[PDB]
Amino acid sequence: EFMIIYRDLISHDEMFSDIYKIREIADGLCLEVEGKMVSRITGVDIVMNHHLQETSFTKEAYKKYIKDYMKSIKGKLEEQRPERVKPFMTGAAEQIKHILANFKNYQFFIGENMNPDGMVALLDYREDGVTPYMIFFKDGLEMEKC
Repeated sequence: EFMIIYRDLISHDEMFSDIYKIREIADGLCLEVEGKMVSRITGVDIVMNHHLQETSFTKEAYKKYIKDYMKSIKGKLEEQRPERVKPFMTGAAEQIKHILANFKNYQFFIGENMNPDGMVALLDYREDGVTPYMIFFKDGLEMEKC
């Protein structure tokens, strides 16, 4: 019955909803959302459905951005879920290293409001080369349900 909407905790933008196959990955740090190409005008269904905007980054610019972004999420956790801080930080350090190491594989998308402090979702494709999937930071999302 219910449908859950995932909103960017910092920018309040709607990021996605549970109408897609969602998997928790990176030991609970991220949510991987699988989508489909929709040519209605080609595009990823997740991006079109939630009005995500594609953006671009130099690696050095992205590196500065996610460290500050993850630290802002750490601040929210210290306030709302203190026990989550340590595993979040350890996982964040590892995931940041992972994203930087595979930096060129991704396309970057932000919420409709395009708040520079908001989350930047990562898009890449499955091995079939046609099935898109997007990565979001679980702790940077708030759930809304109805």
